[PDB]
Amino acid sequence: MNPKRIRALKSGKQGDGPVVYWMSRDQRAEDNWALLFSRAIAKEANVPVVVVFCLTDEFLEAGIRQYEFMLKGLQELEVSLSRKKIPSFFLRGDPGEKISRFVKDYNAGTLVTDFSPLRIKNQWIEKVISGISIPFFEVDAHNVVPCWEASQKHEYAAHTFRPKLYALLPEFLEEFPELEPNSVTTLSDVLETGVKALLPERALLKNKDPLFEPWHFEPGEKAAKKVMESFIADRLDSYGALRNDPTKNMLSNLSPYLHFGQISSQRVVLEVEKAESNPGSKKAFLDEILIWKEISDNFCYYNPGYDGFESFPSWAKESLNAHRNDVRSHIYTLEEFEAGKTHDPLWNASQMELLSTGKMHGYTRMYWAKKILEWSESPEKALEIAICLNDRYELDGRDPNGYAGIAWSIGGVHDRAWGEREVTGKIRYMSYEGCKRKFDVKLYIEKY
Ligand SMILES: Cc1cc2nc3c(=O)[nH]c(=O)nc-3n(C[C@H](O)[C@H](O)[C@H](O)COP(=O)(O)OP(=O)(O)OC[C@H]3O[C@@H](n4cnc5c(N)ncnc54)[C@H](O)[C@@H]3O)c2cc1C
Ligand code: NA
Repeated sequence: MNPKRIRALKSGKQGDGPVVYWMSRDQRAEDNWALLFSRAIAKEANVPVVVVFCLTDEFLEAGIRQYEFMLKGLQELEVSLSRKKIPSFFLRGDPGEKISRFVKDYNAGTLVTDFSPLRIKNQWIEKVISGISIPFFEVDAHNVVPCWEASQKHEYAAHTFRPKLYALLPEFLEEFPELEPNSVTTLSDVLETGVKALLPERALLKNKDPLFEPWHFEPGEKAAKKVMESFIADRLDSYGALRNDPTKNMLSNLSPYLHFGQISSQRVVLEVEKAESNPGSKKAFLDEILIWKEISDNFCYYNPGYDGFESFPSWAKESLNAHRNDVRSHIYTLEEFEAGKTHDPLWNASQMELLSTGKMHGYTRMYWAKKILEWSESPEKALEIAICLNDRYELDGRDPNGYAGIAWSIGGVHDRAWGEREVTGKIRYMSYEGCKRKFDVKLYIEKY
């Protein structure tokens, strides 16, 4: 149990009651670091361990596709904690007052939470810190190597981040010890009154039919593992060659589970490394889930304006500035972008998959975002529209990987300089003709 995963947020007088785990990002009972040290603090100090979840008031900022996915997984989570004699308490409201009152009411001893580099998580931390006197600990339960330990600076490329991370797997890539149960110590209602609030804003087709199709991804910790096992057994070997083909379902399809923390990324890395497949296919998968996933946490942790034009590289910021008011071929508003009413059928098909399935293919996720920069009056508007569409309709949205992906597509973050072109500038360019030579585009639009 490496202590480098644990960092101190506020020092105080150790309390008396149960050690409270404030779960935010890693919604799982197994392979969850944050629970293990919470039990370790509960084992080496002889106190009960409890888990507290906050149903915040920003859920209406998204759709019912994310709300119902998260609550269904929470339903499975709390029955797994009951089997370990670990009670789970769910609060409705802003964590700044909910967490502080819970600690005082239950006389909690030490408060522990998992790590998330998002601005919203930080906002909740400051309010909680000012309202509590018990020790406050935080742990990186989402990354194989701690975000502050992989690097203490913003990495400008995957070229420089890869050797740094790859030098610390032997230190941190280790197996998970079993969850020790406590010695001795409704979700359906909140879901019902919840969806009744997001119902009038549900995405719909013309006549009356909701566009979302919820049978593609079953939520829950148990369902996440089955997706992982199916990916290793059936899609690992062909991943390297079929990574960039949207017409084939050769991806791991684990992003909604990883974003909600229903499955640990370290468990995925452990199973894939022990699995035997094509070496190029394996190295391609490990790069995506280790290098590119954890560099997004670094990007958001060391760039406060990660969702702004200020976080772009200097070469890119100058390049788009020289091409700021170049006469755009098309200019589409947010609603035209949202409903999929552009002149590009390939982009329209990408939005259709986003609207219907809630998870758009990774290769088209790069064409989709970069094309917004083409048909936006300014790069700031383009960054804006991409974030709004991503965080609203993506099951894996509102994630550090999302903002790093948008920054990569629009601002060239973690990329390099390419051929200068109008409007887009020096940013990497993806053309519709270029996609025709890479995969069968006609099949993509036909399906969506
Ligand atoms: C504009 C944009 C928005 C995105 N939105 C999200 C998002 O909200 N949440 C999210 O987790 N990923 C996001 N992605 C990153 C990437 O598209 C997804 O990781 C990947 O498509 C998820 O599908 P997968 O896990 O089934 O495929 P896989 O090829 O299997 O990827 C496996 C894991 O690696 C991660 N990953 C894969 N590609 C990237 C990448 N370019 N950057 C960072 N991580 C990656 C994902 O965590 C993923 O689960 C976004 C990428 C871009 C360019
Ligand atoms: Na906005």
